[PDB]
Amino acid sequence: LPTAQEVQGLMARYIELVDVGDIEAIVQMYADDATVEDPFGQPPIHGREQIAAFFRQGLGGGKVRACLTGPVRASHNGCGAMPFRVEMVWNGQPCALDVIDVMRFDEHGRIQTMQAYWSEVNLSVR
Amino acid sequence: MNLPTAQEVQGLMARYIELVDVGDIEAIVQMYADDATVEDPFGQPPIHGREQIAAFFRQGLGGGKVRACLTGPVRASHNGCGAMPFRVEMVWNGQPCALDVIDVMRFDEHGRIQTMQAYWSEVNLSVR
Ligand SMILES: [Cl-]
Ligand SMILES: [Cl-]
Ligand SMILES: [Mg+2]
Ligand SMILES: [Mg+2]
Repeated sequence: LPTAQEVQGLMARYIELVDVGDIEAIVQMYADDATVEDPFGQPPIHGREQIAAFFRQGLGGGKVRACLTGPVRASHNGCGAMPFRVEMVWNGQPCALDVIDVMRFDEHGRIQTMQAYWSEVNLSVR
Repeated sequence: MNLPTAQEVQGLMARYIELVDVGDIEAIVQMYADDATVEDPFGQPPIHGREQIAAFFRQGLGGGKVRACLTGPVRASHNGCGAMPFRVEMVWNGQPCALDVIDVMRFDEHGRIQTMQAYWSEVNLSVR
């Protein structure tokens, strides 16, 4: 499995691909066999058409920005969690959503599982 | 308490952090489920149950001198789970370091921690 140092760099790059709004580059970082539980507690999303309809529904348009708000934590078993924020729109205006994702990386370096922790309690209108 | 709402989580989890910082072990362990598991780190085999979890928090904390604080907001789900970022300041090899951590938890319907995963490694240490 990715080295912890490496799981870090796949996770900071991800915030990169999310932020520039490159949905296509976000959907190659995943596995055939992946789930998106986003937000965690919802069923999970799987299948490459499906997920890709997830990142398109959430980052299509451009107007979503996302940055790490502290360092990626990683393990030695190819996993890792990171804190970040997102600036987007809700109820017509500027909001922000605080987020931690946790990612499990398969033996090919692709997101085998991603889980995304947030809810309202992690929204601030601005 | 029952299965905690998102709001109550956040609250449960900030307190954990304070217990931690002060080093009240009995207290840390009574937040857990009698049969809870801890993986800390994540990637090393669970431990199961209050007796062993207590043995583990003594080993880390019992040295005194560890402090802890959140370094962002608690993130909480609607299914009794939250995740939080924090930093652990200790001493070691006589110098001050610090460790950066995200603890992922779930709770019960009784409001106690069923499970906890602690994401960190040796990549998350930083002996200023
Ligand atoms: Cl942080
Ligand atoms: Cl944060
Ligand atoms: Mg304190
Ligand atoms: Mg029980």
